[PDB]
Amino acid sequence: GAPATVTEQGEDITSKKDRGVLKIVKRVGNGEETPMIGDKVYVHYKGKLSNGKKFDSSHDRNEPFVFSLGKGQVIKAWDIGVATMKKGEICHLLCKPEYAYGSAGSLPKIPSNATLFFEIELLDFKGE
Ligand SMILES: NC(=O)c1cccnc1
Ligand SMILES: NC(=O)c1cccnc1
Ligand SMILES: [Cl-]
Ligand code: NA
Ligand code: NA
Repeated sequence: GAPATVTEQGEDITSKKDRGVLKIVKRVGNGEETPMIGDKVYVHYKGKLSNGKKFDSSHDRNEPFVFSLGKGQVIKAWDIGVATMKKGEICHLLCKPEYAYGSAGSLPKIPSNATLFFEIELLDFKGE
């Protein structure tokens, strides 16, 4: 399925080239521009654990998730992955725990040492 495919066929987007975040572009976005550090970014996403369970979805909330890019307000994989995206792009990200929640995990649903799968849509970005 999609998690296996990004695991086996994804592109390493890390600056360390440590395989910690792998990406596949699913829907090509618009233009060439990617967001700027500090921009307000608006995303829709769904996240799955490696046991197949969905642990989060903004679609199910009927509102996007908003954060300031490159500030550590989200897991490292999202700061580095969203920075690669164009407006309107949809990608898959396969994130090792060192770029996610590490040994701590995150209650209620994310265990220790978890590799995570996300589908992310970059809806918009704006400098404030
Ligand atoms: N910390 C995070 O990366 C995050 C992203 C979306 C929802 N909750 C947490
Ligand atoms: N974060 C990146 O890899 C990147 C590269 C070029 C332009 N925008 C983002
Ligand atoms: Cl799938
Ligand atoms: Na595929
Ligand atoms: Na891109």
